[PDB]
Amino acid sequence: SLLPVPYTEAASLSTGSTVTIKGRPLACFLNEPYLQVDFHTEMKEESDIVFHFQVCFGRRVVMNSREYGAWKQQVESKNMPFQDGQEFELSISVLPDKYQVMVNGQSSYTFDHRIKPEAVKMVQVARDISLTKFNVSYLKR
Repeated sequence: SLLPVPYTEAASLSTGSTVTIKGRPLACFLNEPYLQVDFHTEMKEESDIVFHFQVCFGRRVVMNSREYGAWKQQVESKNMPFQDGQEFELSISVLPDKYQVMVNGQSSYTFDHRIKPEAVKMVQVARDISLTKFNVSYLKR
């Protein structure tokens, strides 16, 4: 739709920051579209990933970090608040100890910090969605 996917934006995060995403899957859930949001330590896409969030719509969610080139311990969830064929609003809040992921206003996933959020320099949104809104909040010290 409005914003090109894969979408890449330089970013800084600390406690109280929020990344908000509005979009829509490009396929019905039977065809298993994916959505990926990655918080990178550098602008280059091969850089380390502080927080990797990957949805297989209708099936499962996986979260992980990539540290010095190597994926760490995968966290898997079968929580699936996304709705087949619907636009979604996704919010990722930086809390003191974890990321909190809200889907359409409802807390749906969390992920404890493995690397300080201050290491993030870039956010990338990719895979099988159209993206109409992307915002990183920058209001707090």
